Amino acid sequence: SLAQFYQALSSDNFNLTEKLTQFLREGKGNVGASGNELKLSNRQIEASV
Repeated sequence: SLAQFYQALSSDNFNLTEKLTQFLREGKGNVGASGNELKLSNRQIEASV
């Protein structure tokens, strides 16, 4: 489960659905670290694990 995996990260943790809603409301976004990241690039959403 991606939400649980992101919430359980020791170094950089974040709430998946809250961040998704926030990045959808405004056309910018970048959270997490390299390898475990959620971002808005151009007009598309990318989630890397």
